[PDB]
Amino acid sequence: SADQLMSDIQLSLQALFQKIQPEMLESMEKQGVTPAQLFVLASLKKHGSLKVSEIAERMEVKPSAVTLMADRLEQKNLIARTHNTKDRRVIDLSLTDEGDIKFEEVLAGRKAIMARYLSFLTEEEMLQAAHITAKLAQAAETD
Amino acid sequence: KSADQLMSDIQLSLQALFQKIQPEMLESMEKQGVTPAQLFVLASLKKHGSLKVSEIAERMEVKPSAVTLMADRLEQKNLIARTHNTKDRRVIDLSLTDEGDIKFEEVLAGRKAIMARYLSFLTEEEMLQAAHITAKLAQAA
Repeated sequence: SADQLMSDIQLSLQALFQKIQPEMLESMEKQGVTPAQLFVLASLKKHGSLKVSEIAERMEVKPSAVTLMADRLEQKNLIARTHNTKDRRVIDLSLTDEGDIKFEEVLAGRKAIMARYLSFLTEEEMLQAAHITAKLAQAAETD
Repeated sequence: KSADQLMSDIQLSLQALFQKIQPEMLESMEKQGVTPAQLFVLASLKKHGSLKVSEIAERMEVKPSAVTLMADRLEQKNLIARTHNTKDRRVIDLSLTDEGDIKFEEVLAGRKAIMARYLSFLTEEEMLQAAHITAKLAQAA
């Protein structure tokens, strides 16, 4: 009965979120980074280098919004700006050593929080959860 | 894959899912003309009929002064009514208008459709596994 099943899940997800979101936010605030800054750091760990216009695009915000995130990060010495080799006028971002370390400290913090919940799963359920979340995340990236 | 790597892949899938689902739910609400704080006012009135500002404030764990601003704007939108309390007429009761009731159901339907879509990617078997897993994670901690 799909509708009861959706109500069960919604209630489950809503309780997990209210419980996990504050913990994530509090851990971030202590490491000094916001969700948007974390998003930039993660995009740069994955892609190595990105144009300011590329990050703006993925985040669906104005180039100027990213430039302010970049200012905050550069001031904390977590990223560097360089001129693009194809067009000197366009700005590339990349991680510094210190930014790589900061992205890793934040992520490990997030992992440790999640794993307190996930550790109540049996091995069968862990494997199921790996597969379902990966499949949902794949289908969602394709839009 | 080890147990700690699995928990690592799960985290990264959840993170990618959440960063798509959060903005979509927000967007759906912004389009409806209702903030998350306002929705909670509408939800409480739907569930209980009429409440004083203080009672709503207590349920939301925010200051009465905040709920008073929320009520003023909701009244302006014609989503709630403000009336005199029977016991003390200087105290205000809040209740839904039919427009507010409709708005509230529209917001709930918008959220349910966003989640029916993410889950339509799963088989029924997987749906049932996801329900059991989420239910147990919720009851554990």
